[PDB]
Parts: sequence; C-alpha cells; structure tokens
Amino acid sequence: SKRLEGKVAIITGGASGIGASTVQLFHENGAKVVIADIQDDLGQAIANKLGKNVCYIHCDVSNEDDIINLVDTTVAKYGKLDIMYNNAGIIDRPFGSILDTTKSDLERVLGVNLVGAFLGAKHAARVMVPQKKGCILFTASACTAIAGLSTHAYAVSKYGIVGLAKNLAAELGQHGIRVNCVSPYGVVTGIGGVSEVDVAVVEAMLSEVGNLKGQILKAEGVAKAALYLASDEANYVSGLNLVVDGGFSVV
Amino acid sequence: SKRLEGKVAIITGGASGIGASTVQLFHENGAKVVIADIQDDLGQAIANKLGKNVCYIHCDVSNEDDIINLVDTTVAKYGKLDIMYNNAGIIDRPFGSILDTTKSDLERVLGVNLVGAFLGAKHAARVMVPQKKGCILFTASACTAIAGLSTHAYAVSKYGIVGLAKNLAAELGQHGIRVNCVSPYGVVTGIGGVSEVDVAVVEAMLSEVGNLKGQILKAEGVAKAALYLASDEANYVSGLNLVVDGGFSVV
Amino acid sequence: SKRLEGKVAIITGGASGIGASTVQLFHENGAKVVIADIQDDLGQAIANKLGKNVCYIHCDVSNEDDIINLVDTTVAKYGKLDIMYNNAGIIDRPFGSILDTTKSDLERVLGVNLVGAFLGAKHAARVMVPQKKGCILFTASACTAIAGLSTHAYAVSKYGIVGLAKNLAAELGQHGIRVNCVSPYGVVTGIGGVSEVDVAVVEAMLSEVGNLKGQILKAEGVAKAALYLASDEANYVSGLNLVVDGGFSVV
Amino acid sequence: SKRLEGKVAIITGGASGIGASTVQLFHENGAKVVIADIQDDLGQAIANKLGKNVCYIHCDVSNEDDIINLVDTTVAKYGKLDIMYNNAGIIDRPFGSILDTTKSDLERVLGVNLVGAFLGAKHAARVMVPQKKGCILFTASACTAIAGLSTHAYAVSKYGIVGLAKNLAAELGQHGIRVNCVSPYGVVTGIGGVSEVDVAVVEAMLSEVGNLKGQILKAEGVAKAALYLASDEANYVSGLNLVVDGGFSVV
Repeated sequence: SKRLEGKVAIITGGASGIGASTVQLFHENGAKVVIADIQDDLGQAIANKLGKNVCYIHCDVSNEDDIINLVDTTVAKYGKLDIMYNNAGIIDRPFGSILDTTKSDLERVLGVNLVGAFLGAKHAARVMVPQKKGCILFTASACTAIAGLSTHAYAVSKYGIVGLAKNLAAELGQHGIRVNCVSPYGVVTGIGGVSEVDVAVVEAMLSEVGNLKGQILKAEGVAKAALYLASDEANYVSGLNLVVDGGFSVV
Repeated sequence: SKRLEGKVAIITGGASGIGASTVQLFHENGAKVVIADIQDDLGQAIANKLGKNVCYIHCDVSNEDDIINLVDTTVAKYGKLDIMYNNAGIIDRPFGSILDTTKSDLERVLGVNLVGAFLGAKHAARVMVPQKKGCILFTASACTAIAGLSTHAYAVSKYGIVGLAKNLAAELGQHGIRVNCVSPYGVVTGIGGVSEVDVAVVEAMLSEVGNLKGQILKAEGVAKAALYLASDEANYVSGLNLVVDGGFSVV
Repeated sequence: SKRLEGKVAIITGGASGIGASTVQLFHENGAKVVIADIQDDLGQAIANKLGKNVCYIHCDVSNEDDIINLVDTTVAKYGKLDIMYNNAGIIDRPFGSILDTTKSDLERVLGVNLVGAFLGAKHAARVMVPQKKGCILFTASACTAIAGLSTHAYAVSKYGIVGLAKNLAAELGQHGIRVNCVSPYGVVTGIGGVSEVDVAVVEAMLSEVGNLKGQILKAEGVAKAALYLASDEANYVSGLNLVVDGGFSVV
Repeated sequence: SKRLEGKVAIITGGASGIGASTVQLFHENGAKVVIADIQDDLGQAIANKLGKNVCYIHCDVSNEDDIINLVDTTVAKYGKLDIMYNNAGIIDRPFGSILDTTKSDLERVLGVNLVGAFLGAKHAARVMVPQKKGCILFTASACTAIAGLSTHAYAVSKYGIVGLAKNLAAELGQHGIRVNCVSPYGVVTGIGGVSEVDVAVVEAMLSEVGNLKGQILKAEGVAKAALYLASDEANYVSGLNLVVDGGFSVV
C-alpha cells in the first residue's frame, strides 16, 4: 500500500486539480511531498492538513530562481530528490482561432508550460544525475490535435513537452533516470489562466459536459498514472506518454 | 496489496516468460487466473503450485475452437471475465533478412501472434460487452523498427497487434471495455519458435548480452505494467501501447 | 514532365482504383509499367490502350509463385526493377463488429493484403539489393483507428503493412533502397472483396457521401504521391507513411 | 515543368540553406517568390540574380510587426498568398547537456523557431482563410529524439512546430487550407545561431561527416519535398510531417 515509501517528490501546480490529487495520493503512499505552486492559501492549507511529510513552497515555474530555490530547499530538507513532477499548466482564451491568438498570450502559455517544464527538468536533472536515480514527469496531452478543445498555444506547449520528455529520456537514461509524461486528453479542472476570464471560460466548458465527480475521477486517474510511473514498479518505463483519456483520442 | 481482488484473468502464453510472471503477480494480487498455453507440463505445474484460484487450460491460440473452449470454461467456472491478456508469441529465424523469410514461417508467426490475438480478443469481447466491463491486453513491441533484433515476421505481427488494440479500443470503449498493449522492446525469454532451432538462437542472443536476473526483471517489468493496466487504477486508460524498454527505442 | 523516364515499375492491383490511376500516371511520366492484377479483362484492356511500354501480368499476390513470375518476367523484359508498388488490397464485410469477424475472412484479408505485400517486397528486394537502387511502395492507411470506416481485418492488415515498410526501410537503406507507404484514409473505390457482397457494400458507402469525380480525385492524389516518392525527387525519402486524406485523421 | 505556375510563395530563412534552395526551385517552377530573412546581403543578392518575380524583404520572424509587413507587402504586390513556408530556424550550443542550457538561449531558440513559426502561420492564415485556398509549411525535424545531434532547445522547438502544424491542419482544413511540415533529420547547413560560435560548432560537425555536395543534396531534397507539398499535386495532403532523412530515424 506504500508504493512510494521513503521517496521524495516535488509536484508543481500542486495546489489544485491533478497536482493536488497527486500530492494527496503520493502522501498516502509514503512519499515526502513538496507542493510547489503560486496559490499560497490553497497550497499551504493542503500541506497543513496532510502533516509533517508535506510542505508548501511558493514557486513560479517560469522563474528560474524560484525553481532553484524549490529544488535546493527540497534536497536540503530531505537529502535527495526522487521524483520531479512538472505539472503546472495555464491556458489562454479557450476555443479561439489561430487568427486571434496574441503574441503576449502565446508567450505567457509557453513560459509557464514549456519553459517552466524545461527549467524544472534542468534543475531536477542537476540533482538526479549524481544520484544515478530519479524520475522526471510532465503533464502533457494526447498527441492528436487537441487545440479545438483547448487552444493552439496550449496544444503547442504540450507537444513541446512531449518532445522534451523524449529527448531527456534519451539523455538521462544512461544515468539511471526515467522521463515520462502523464496526460489527460486536454484541459482539466484546476488549470490556470493567462487571465481570470480564461479560467471562467474553462470552468463553464467542463461543467457543461461533466459531473464534478467526473472531473475528480479524470484527475485521480492521471494521479494514479503518475503513482505507477514514479514507483519502482515502473523502473524500466521511460520515454512514454501515458495518456489517460478513456481512448477518446484514437478515433 | 490486492490490486486485483476478485477479478478473473486469462493469460495466454502463461506457462513461461512474461506470461508466467504475470500469472504469478496477478495471483499474488488476488485475481483468479486461467493459464492458457500449449506447454502442459510447465503450465500445470504452475497451476498446482499456486493453488485453487489458478488453473491451467491447454489452448493453441491460433485454433478458434481452443479459444472458445478457453473463454467459455473460464466464464463457466467464475461467472465472468475481467481481463484477457493475449500474450502468447513465437518467432521464426532471428536476425534473418527479408530475402530469406519463407512464406510458411511468416504464416506461422502471423497465425499464432496476430490471428491468435485477434481470436482471443473476439471471444473475450463476446463476453465483456454484456458485462459493460473488461480489459483486453496484448503483448506487443516498441513502434520503432525492431526487426533487426527480432525478425520481419515478428515485427509485422506486433505492429498488426498495435493496430488491433487501437481499433478495438475505439469500438469497445462505448461498452466500458479498455484495450491496451504492454510491450517489451522486442524479444524476451520464454518466446516460442516456429522451430526449436529458433528458440535456441533466441536463447543465445539473450544470454550474450544479459544476466538471467536481467531477463527476469524485464519480464517482471512488463508484468507489473499489465498489473497496473488491468487494475481499477487504470479505469480510464485505453488505446495505449505501454512500452517497457528503459527508453531504448526513443534514440 | 517525364519524372520517371526510363524507370521500370510494377504495380499490383493495377487494373482498377488507385493502382490503375498510378499505372496511367507512371506511363504518362515515362516509366515502363507492369500491371499486376487478377482482373484480366480490365488489366489487359489498360495495357492495350496504353501501348508497348505497358504490359499486363496475371498475379495473385498471395501466391508466391505468381509473385516470382511477376518479378522475374519484368526483369527479363526490362533488365531491372526500379519501383515495386504493392498496392493490391481487399476487404471483408465493411463496418462489422469484432464479434462477427470470421477467422476465414480475417485470414483472406491478411493473405492478400499483408502476406501479399510481404512477398512482393521480398522478391523485389531480391532484385533491388544487387542494383543498390530501388523504391518499394505499399498502399497503407492512416494510423488512427480506421476500422469503423473499413473493418478490423482491413485495419490490422494496413497497420502490419506500415510496420513492414518501417522495418524494410531500416534493413534496405544500407543497400540504397527506399521503402515508403502511400495511403488514402481508408477504403477507396476499386478495392476488392472477400465476397462480391463485400464489394457491393463498399460501393454503396462511397457513393452515399461522394461524387464519382471525388473518388477519382482521391485515387489520383494517392497516385501523385506515389509518383513523387518513386521519382528521383524523393531520393532521400524513406520510412514515410505519406497519408493523403485532406487532414481527416488528425482531429 | 512549371509545377507552381502563378503561385505566390513566401519563404522565411530564404537567404541560405534549405530556404535558399527552395527559393530557387520555386522560382524555376513558375512561382512568384518573396525571400524573407535577416541576412540582407545574401538575400538581396539572390533576389537580384533571379529577377523580377523574386524580391527580398527583411523580416525577423520573432517580431510580429515584421511578419505583418512581410505578409501585407506580398499580398499588396501580388494580390494573393498561396504558400507560406515558415522555414527560418536557429540553434543554441550544439550537443550540450540539459544541465547547461541557459534560459536565455532556450527563449531565443523558441522565439525564432516556435513563436516565429506561430506568427507567420497566424498572419498567413489571416489572408488564406478568405481565399479558401492556401498551403502553410514548416521546417521541422524527425520525431525521434534528435537533441543528441542538435540541442534540447532546438528539438523542443521543432516538436512544438509539429504540434502546431497538426492543430492548424485541423482548424484550417474546413477553409480549404493545407498545413504540413517538411523536415530534414535535424541540423542542416544554413541554420542560424544564438551566437556565431554556435554557427561555428554547427559548421564543424557537418563537414566532419559530410561532403559539401551532400549537404547541398539534403537541402535540395527538403526543397523538392516542399515543392511537391506546395503544388496542386498535393491538394489533398495535410497534417503530414514529410521527413527527408534517408530513413535514418526509424532504426
């Protein structure tokens, strides 16, 4: 039942959505968990609820000094880093045309989703390579065309993440490090927005075709995929994009 | 610890290799397990060792009457079928050129690997559709070019299996059934041969670059992938080819 | 305008559909063309119409003696073989469930589509390897789940073909030979049937949502993809599945 | 011989490498060609050499005002835009580890390669949607892990481009617009650098394992792929990544 006993995990975007489900599940499975987010109230509350083996650290993943602080503090606190789950993600104006995407919105989505994932992976690898041990995860997407149910900026950021994961699996495998993605189809509750209006549009679309229990189950399904990949039962699993979408994307 | 409690699984090729590791692991995790193979001595011995919730049934998967007998007997014995793991596989002359593959060898490999998988899936789906519940698994391969480390016939059969799994995920998802592949890179110990010489060539290549403990770990890694996908912690995972190869295939 | 001047091409299924469009286009572009089919009346008529640099040879591609006769006669007639286009394909009962596919129908579709493609590639490679020159083509499909618009047997055969092409590109590249697929989305006019009823069902579905001019344009689009890949303007293009579907399969 | 007669093409990065080969080939095939680059001396010289149906426009593709100027001027000059080939690309320090990639270098590569491609596609689509006609191309890469022969930043940018192309094919297909990538394996002569040292390292690696005639042939092969996809002989080809690598990436 303690499939992560003694492991040390960092989870970005850990204050809500998939990140929060994974925080809880990893904690229930024996890991030490560092919640990284920018929603301090939500994140600190979860840390306080779960107790001593969970702590919250403010981290804007697009800011490399925050990422360094997050990794270095985790290692200083626990001596190691077993799992780096680069999950934080935001979206610009959902269901907009390519014709109407602004450069500013594109660069904000890429900065948090793609650059932030890149920086988290860079500094986690900095620690994991001397350990010759580690698991770097990303939240990505299905590899069909998901922009129609998200945005072009969002879809591009997640495609770039899949390419990052593949290339890091190739570089870091020789050092005993696994690199994988876990991926809902596209947008899931708890995603952030370039603007609050963006969050509001996302909220509307999710409840228009979904139970609350159902969004929670999609998030928990992704979390349980992260649990499998981060555990020793996936010691030989690297370079995978583990899509959790009920098969929606194959047809 | 009992991630499959009460579930009923059929595992073809279950008398050796990946199949046998999965039989054992599923049994340790609470499933009722039906071992299907043609190696009666090995298969019956495993059933006898593991006890009452395991039984052995002779089944040439290329023979549709055997497949029907296997599925119908399992359902008659346990009332349901939760998991159908079409894992049996054989290979022709390893590392041969396309120029020297015989039609007979190609048709034998396709018959056991591809047709046998198709027939097992057909009759498992026959039972699972009324249940609106089920998980159909296949042992496939990486989707890079693996013939150089197996054969063209073998690689073709496993590519056809990946396409079968994708299309069945699309048809059966509406009936609550998941369809996935779990896949070592290519050849793994316990694979059968069109001839015994073929098994002998396979044996030589595996020990030329591998510990016994290492082949056992590759097989156990695939088994643990099957365990995850067959459990309720993968309720929303369908259409995936879960490759277990340490990232070997991405470079 | 003569993008294939002096090249020698074999085209299976060349008496109808995509095959016939490609016969004509290759002939207009300067190639010597061998039409291989089992529809002797149609095939001989096309040869007679196009003139001396076109000839018709009866060939059941599932029969290896026919394939040998086809390749050997072409080489005896022209001294070389530049292009082998394994295009012949048939389908079983369209839009049927996995539950109702017969073994016999599956084995007939695999025999013509998959084994026939394998045998054509084997004996073309036999000739092309000493030339250190050649282009082997297959008609495949999109790599999304196309069974819903074809059959499971058909989709599996075309997935196996994509895997064959990838593995042959890897083996034969060192000998200067390119291997590619050209692929309509799924079913196209001129496909054969396990039964005539199967052809009749196919005919109905195509005209239910399509102009005659439109099926002709889809076939000509595939033919022009084959023309590009077979020409020297694709000297460095190998291992590709060139899908011609207007982008239908990405969404 | 005039496979692009009357068509109007914009080619970014058109002053060197693949871009320049494509400028020349498109011009020889009857297109009006707008060379977009930042290497004014090289670009203006090519325009002057080729004559009246070729012109050069300074354009930093990461700058959206430059992109607007480039598209609007082309349309003002010729009344339409048939082909937008977003080919410009740069690289940071080749063969470096993830551990040593700077944020600044990553953001520069993404800005030119990914954002620049996005902006070019946005403003080309702005013109092409009212035409209900157009072809948007990108220079991408193979979809295996190419960072070991380029950089992680470079590989990520090209993976993001493949995802952009797939999603735009899905959005723009309903308006009669095709979207495709043409792709050398990875780095090719004529690529720009974040620094000149980066160009120097690239130059060294290419000539260490390659003839000058050979880099020219790889570039011309990509150009001829762009010619096919941009011509009416690919009217029904959209969502493809046409990789031109001799099959190097499948093994």
